[PDB]
This record gives sequence, structure tokens and C-alpha cells, in this order.
Amino acid sequence: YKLVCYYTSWSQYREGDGSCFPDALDRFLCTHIIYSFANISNDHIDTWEWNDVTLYGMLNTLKNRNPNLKTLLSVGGWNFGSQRFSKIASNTQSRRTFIKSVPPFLRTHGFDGLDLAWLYPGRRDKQHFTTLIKEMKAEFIKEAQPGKKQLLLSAALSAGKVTIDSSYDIAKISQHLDFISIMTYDFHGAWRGTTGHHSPLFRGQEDASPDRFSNTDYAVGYMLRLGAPASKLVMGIPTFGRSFTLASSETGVGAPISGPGIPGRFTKEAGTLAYYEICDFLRGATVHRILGQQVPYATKGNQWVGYDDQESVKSKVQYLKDRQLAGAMVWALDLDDFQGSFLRFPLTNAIKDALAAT
Ligand SMILES: *[C@@H]1O[C@H](CO)[C@@H](O[C@@H]2O[C@H](CO)[C@@H](O)[C@H](O)[C@H]2NC(C)=O)[C@H](O)[C@H]1NC(C)=O
Ligand SMILES: COCCN(CCc1ccc(Br)cc1)C1CCN(c2nccs2)CC1
Ligand SMILES: [Br-]
Ligand SMILES: [Br-]
Repeated sequence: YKLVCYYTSWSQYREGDGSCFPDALDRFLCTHIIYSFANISNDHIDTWEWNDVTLYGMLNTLKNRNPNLKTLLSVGGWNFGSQRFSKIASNTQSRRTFIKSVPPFLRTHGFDGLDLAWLYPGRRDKQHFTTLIKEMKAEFIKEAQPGKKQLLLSAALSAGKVTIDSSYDIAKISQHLDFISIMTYDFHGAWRGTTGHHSPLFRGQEDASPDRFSNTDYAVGYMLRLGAPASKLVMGIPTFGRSFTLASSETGVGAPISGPGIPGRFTKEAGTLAYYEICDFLRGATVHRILGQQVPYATKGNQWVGYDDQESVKSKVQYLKDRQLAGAMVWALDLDDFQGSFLRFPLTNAIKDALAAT
């Protein structure tokens, strides 16, 4: 089984024990660690943070004692230009420039592959996205024909049915990618103005859910139905939770809200909490496991957060193995309890143990 784990460079700037650098990562925890994110500048792949070369080194050092560990560099994100990615994929000139720039950059900085995290191609760039993936794979094939270990090509794909329908040609890009990480979190499941778990495993109670596609099971089944081999499918599991400010004494799935939850001390973003922030939050809170959805939420005062814990990620790993998928993907290592402030990496270690069947 694959255990694909993301590291985010901006996590270095977090205060106190939130500060996360690649040397805090257990070199044996994951089979693949993906560094997020790299830039596209002048139609070339390039660094993003000022100390990216150094952090690259800290990350790829981890393979010294661990030769099986593979690393990829992720390009894209949600604070990208996105028009830039479309320009590179649509403009043939920019496309050849980017594709040619990638293998030497990766070899120079010690990465074993590239990860595409374009969010999102859209209706206009579905075909350009397919072309980009095909020609990227072709250049990787050419670069290593003289008996070199071939560069890997992966892609993080949305788990949202609408985005999947408008953005991806699944059966075509699946034959070129080494694996597909399906982002089975950030689901916009709940009715508007209402609490909902952002990463439920199953639909759960039928009349308590606005639609059928806003759950992990549906997204995995759909991507399989569209022609993605199970052996190339890596199911994403979040080490973060989605939070809401309650508007009433109702604390269940479906309760009214006035907006996003209060930002955590370390990540400082309304509506989201890192898992260690959630561990701090759990002191004094009540945890209810959503019966049909197999994931927990925790409530305290006017605060509601749907998250994943050790039991729920064990359940999700059992799901992916029953489906015979390639493994699990984790977003993100720096959002797990990496310093063990509440052992270390509790959620990712739970995923890793659960991946070891029986
Ligand atoms: C990522 O790449 C983009 C594209 O080259 C950079 O955008 C330019 O940044 C310079 C410096 O601030 C500006 O003067 C230009 O006007 C920008 N051009 C465009 C088209 O956006 C961006 O700075 C890069 N980011 C990082 C962190 O390296
Ligand atoms: C409002 O946030 C929406 C963006 N979501 C969540 C970001 C977030 C997490 C924790 C905190 Br605390 C604050 C923000 C990301 C999640 C993972 N991501 C990818 N996974 C694989 C490749 S790209 C897609 C977008
Ligand atoms: Br419909
Ligand atoms: Br359907």
C-alpha cells in the first residue's frame, strides 16, 4: 500500500510548537512525501518560498537512512494564479517550456517526481489538462530511457462530482499518471447555513443529507466508474477539521450556524482547525460519532467541528482496502500532531498501522 503525505512549506512560519520543518517528519512514516507548493514563473517550474532550496534539502535528506522513501514536488495550489496554469497548459509554447523545465529542476533538487495540484482546470481546460499530463509523462519517459529511475507523475484530483465532470477526462489521464490522489475532504455536503462533516465516509442518514455525492464513498465509486484503476487510486484523508459557529442550542448534524468556526491559535484561519488544535479543543468538549457517516464531530459552546480521529481513519483505511485501492493520502503532515504534544503523528501513524492489514 502507498501512504502519500503532503508537507506544506508555509507551515514553517507558524508560531511556537506549530512551526513545522521537514526535519520534524518521520522518514519512515510514509511511502511518499509531497512538498507543496512549487511556483510556475516564466513558464518554468521554480521555487516559491525564499528558503525552498534549503527545505528541499531537509526533506530529501530523509531518504539517506530510508531508501524506499520517495519524494515529489507539487505544483499548483489554491492561492496560485490558476490563469497561469491554464496559460501553460493551453499555450503550446509555454507548455513545452514548462515540461522541459520540470525534469532538470527535479533532478537538481533531488525529487523523485512531480505532483499536479491544479485547482481547477475547469470546462475550458479539461482537454488542455489531458494534453499536459500526456506530454509530461512522455518527457519523463524520454529523460530516463538511458537506464535511469523514471520520474513519477501524480495528480491531486477533486472529489466533487461537478468539478470532476467539468474538469477531468479520467480514463485518459489515468493511463499516464502513476497515481491519482482523490481529495476526499472539503466536501460542501451540508444544507446551507447548517453544520455538516466535510469528510464523511458514507452518505449516512438519507434525509439528513442534501445530496448523494458529498461523501468519500461516492467520490471513490465515481472515480472508479469513470475508468480510474483501483491500483492507481490513493484516497485522501484529512488531518484537519471543518468548523462552524453554532447559532442555537442544536449541536447535531443539521444545526443552524452563523458562519465559520473561530480560528485556531496556530493556523489562524476561520472555519478550519489542525488536528492538534482539535486535540486542544477536545478538552471539555463532547464528541458524537455520526452514525451513518463513520466520522466524529466535537462540540463545545457555540463551536462545532467535524474532524477525523484514529478510529475514523482506521475505518477509512478499511474502506480503501476493501476497495483494493493503491493506499491512502494525507493532508497534511504539518496539521497532524507532529510534535506529539497530545508518540508523534497520531493520525498518520494510525493510518499506517491500519494499512498493515491484520
Ligand atoms: C510565482 O510566479 C509568478 C509568475 O512569474 C510571479 O508573479 C510575478 O511576481 C513579480 C514579483 O512580485 C511581479 O512583479 C510580477 O508582476 C508577477 N507577474 C505575474 C504574472 O504574476 C510570483 O511573484 C511568483 N511567486 C513567488 C513566491 O515566487
Ligand atoms: C478553506 O480551505 C480550503 C482548502 N483546503 C483546506 C486547506 C486548509 C487546511 C487546514 C487549515 Br487549518 C486551513 C486550510 C485544501 C485542503 C487540501 N488541498 C489539497 N490536497 C491535496 C492536493 S491540494 C485542497 C485544498
Ligand atoms: Br441530479
Ligand atoms: Br450519477
